[PDB]
Amino acid sequence: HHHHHHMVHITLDRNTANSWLIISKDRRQVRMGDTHQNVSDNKERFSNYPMVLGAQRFSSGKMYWEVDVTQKEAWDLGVCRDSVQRKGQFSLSPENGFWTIWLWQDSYEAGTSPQTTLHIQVPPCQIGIFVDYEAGVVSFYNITDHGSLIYTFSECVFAGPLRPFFNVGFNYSGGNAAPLKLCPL
Ligand SMILES: Cc1nc2[nH]c(C(C)C)cc(=O)n2n1
Ligand SMILES: Cc1nc2[nH]c(C(C)C)cc(=O)n2n1
Repeated sequence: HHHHHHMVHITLDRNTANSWLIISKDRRQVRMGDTHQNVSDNKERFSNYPMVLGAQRFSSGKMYWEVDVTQKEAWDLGVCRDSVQRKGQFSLSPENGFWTIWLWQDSYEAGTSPQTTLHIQVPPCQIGIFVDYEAGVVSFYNITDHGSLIYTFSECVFAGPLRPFFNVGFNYSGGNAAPLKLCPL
């Protein structure tokens, strides 16, 4: 790809975070805490899963950012509608307002309904996310493998403003404590 030059500075929105998440001072890293993080509840917080949104809202143009996933066992990344459900159980799908990929149990999958198997030869340590609002495209790139394409959602029906979307995953195994980190431009 050659999408780096639509690079945007993403920061995480504390107010949307699940109450067990710990967001760094610079709002560029997030990890799972070992307990509730002593915050009040609010209607924006994802209740059931270790999810958080970016602060930025996009309704036009081309946007690109990169996320470090080094030594994690489980995570979800992509974009979602500003109006996605926050409370209770739900699946990650375009019908529910999400355009995501994930790692789970040694397999990478795209969040279609039902999910799509991804074919990645070089396990990624950093993921690039490209959104073309006007074209209705969300694409995922393997920065560890010279920027190779992972997956493209096309004909997307955004139906509203978009926000960067993150899930650090649970840490039942003790092997998934590592943070998600927004990489420098
Ligand atoms: C399922 C569900 N969880 C909540 N939590 C709250 C606040 C206490 C944040 C309002 C609300 O309507 N719901 N609905
Ligand atoms: C949408 C979604 N569904 C789940 N389910 C679980 C476990 C209960 C399997 C963790 C998680 O992060 N998510 N995110």
